[PDB]
Amino acid sequence: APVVPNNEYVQHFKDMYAKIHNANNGYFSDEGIPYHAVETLMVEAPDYGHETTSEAFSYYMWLEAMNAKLTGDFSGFKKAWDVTEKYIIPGETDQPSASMSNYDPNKPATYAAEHPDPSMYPSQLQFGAAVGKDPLYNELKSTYGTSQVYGMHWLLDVDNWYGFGGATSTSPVYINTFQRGVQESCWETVPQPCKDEMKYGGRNGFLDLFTGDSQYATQFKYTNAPDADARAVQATYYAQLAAKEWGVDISSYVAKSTKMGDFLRYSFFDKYFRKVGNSTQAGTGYDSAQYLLNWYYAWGGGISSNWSWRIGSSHNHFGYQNPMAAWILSNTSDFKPKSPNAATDWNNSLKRQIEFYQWLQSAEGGIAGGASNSNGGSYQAWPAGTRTFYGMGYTPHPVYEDPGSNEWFGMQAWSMQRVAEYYYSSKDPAAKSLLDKWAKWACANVQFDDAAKKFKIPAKLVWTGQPDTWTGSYTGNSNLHVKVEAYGEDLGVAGSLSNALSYYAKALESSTDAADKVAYNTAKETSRKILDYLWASYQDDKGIAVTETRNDFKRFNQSVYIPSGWTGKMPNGDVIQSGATFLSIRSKYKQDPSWPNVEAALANGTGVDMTYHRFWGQSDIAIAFGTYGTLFTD
Ligand SMILES: [Ca+2]
Repeated sequence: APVVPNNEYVQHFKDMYAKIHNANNGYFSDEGIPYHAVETLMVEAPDYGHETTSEAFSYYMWLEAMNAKLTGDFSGFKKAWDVTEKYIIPGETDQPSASMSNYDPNKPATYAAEHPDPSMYPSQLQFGAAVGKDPLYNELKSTYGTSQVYGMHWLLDVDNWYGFGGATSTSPVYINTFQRGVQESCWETVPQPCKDEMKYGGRNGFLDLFTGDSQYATQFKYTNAPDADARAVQATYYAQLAAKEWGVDISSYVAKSTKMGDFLRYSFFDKYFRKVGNSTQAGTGYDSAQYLLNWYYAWGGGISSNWSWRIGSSHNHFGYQNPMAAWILSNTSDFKPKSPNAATDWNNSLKRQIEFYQWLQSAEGGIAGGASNSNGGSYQAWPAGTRTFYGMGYTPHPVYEDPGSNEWFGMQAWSMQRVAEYYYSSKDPAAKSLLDKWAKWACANVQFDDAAKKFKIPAKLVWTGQPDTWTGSYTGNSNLHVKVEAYGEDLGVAGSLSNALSYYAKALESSTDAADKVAYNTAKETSRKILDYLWASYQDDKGIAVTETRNDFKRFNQSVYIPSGWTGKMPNGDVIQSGATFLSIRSKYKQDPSWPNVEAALANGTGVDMTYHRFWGQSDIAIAFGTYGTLFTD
């Protein structure tokens, strides 16, 4: 039997794990689905706290993988995959096989433009516009004996809060919110069911808010978040390493993750399979492969009749990349996917991803936003002097700008944690300078108060300038800059940051270079101090948390764009029409126990103070404890 480390960091993990699994704390639904957070009143990527995301499912796998590592008990990890497959990977009634089977890989979808403001939607279908070929479909169909897609949809209404599942049900409902481009903030969306049978909304359900066509038929649509599915692979690898040491068989769960990783190759592709670089032209297969983890792939089709479509995404954010997942799927025996080309494709993505991070690394060391094969999301010409990466144009804030998608320091920790774990696992020398420079910038920006045993980390980032066009090696990007504009006690992110610094330090442990030894000490001590202070100062009943201020809750009254003459209804009867607000189409928010507090604060012009326990945040903190406790058995 394996010898499990006995130190305080292992015990901190176990105490956090116990809090997360304590029924008193309410992290989980009746089905065993992790909510976005314990609390209900919050508007972030999901716009209600008891929605959840595919991110939460993969964090749940990761948490359980670490517990299995430390205890030899894999029942929790199996449970996490079981609920994932049951409730967030669309099944037969969600993506009817008859529609999926009528897919045409030579005509994957119909082009529509993205627009710089929600008021420019619905976007007209252009049946004459170029769309390239899907080179994955036939291989996947031959491999798995079906045309259905095995990937997670990104957003779930866990207890049917919107009521799209009917008035007397709390079964989970697949939903979408964001649809209307770069300037549609979380406050400006219209929630819709993924399965639009036109029971709710207007004449055509919600369909003609987003898509312009002469007729509308009932249909489904699911949208993947590639970083969540990649994390599922990352978690399952960690579980399998432990399983081999404990002597436990979880091969069928390994098989689930490699299948998910197989379909995740759709995240490599331009939205309409346009050639990368010469994006006005239809691709003929892999010439439309960007080979990064894009912002989404999506798929849909008919309910009342049999037809289907698929798209990738032309947009790529450094924050979504995962070299650890790509290395797992391409360079380990256990996780080679069943499609003949999958391992090779993933090996190519691994290479491209590591270059992408380097290309985006600022002069200070923070990683800049990303790049797109489609300027304005409508393949507009790039301005002269646009800096590029394999033909894709630099974008300081990929995909969304309210707020800027690279304003939040969280993306730095989340994504660079993966590079660090990858570097530890593979010792790929191409990752070293990247990590050296990033770690120096991150550690230089942690503010410790040693007397209070508290700290702050960067909260909000400001970007200027642009990288040198990628020619094969890092330049230092002396004209690309990041400034930290605000710091905060962002504890979930601090957990991720500690995780990253721990793997980075551990990877450096074998160096005999004097400068590496100094970097080792700095990274390891910074990581440890973060964990010690989290433990000493920020514990409460439900986990580890601190008050935060939301000054934008004034946007509960944010106007929502609805086309003139368009009318509809939410399931609870809320009227959807011009003049509607975020709140007026979500009137159940006023039934929330914390609502009086919110409107009180707004009424006398105060910020709103909240204490949140987000599932990913508590998980990141727990896993950070377990990570330090297992890498440094001191
Ligand atoms: Ca439920």
